[PDB]
Amino acid sequence: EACKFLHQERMDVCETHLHWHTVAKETCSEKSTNLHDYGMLLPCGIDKFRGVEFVCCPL
Repeated sequence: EACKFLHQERMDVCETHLHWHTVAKETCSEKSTNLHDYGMLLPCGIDKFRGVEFVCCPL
């Protein structure tokens, strides 16, 4: 098993770095992996974003 690169965004709300970091961490965990790195997508407003791309790696 190698690491998996994933992209998740949404079109209904903008959210903070904390929210997106939380999403990435929890998504990796749901797939039996640990988040290693991530970057937000689609900066919105003054301090928010509309998605995250991230790399989940083997436990």
